Amino acid sequence: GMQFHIDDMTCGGCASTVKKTILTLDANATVRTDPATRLVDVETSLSAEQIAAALQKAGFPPRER
Ligand SMILES: [Au+]
Repeated sequence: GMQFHIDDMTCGGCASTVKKTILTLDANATVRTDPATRLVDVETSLSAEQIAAALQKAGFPPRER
């Protein structure tokens, strides 16, 4: 259970693209996004660095929280 803040997750369709990116990397992951807090909560067997790397490549660099 890992959490990221994504400051760029504000535009139309951005939270969808975040979730879709993570589910494409790990189809068994659980992903919650909150537009009020720009927080993304992830349950996955991948590492936090693997998730962050994927988010970065997608244009949504996170900060782990
Ligand atoms: Au999910």
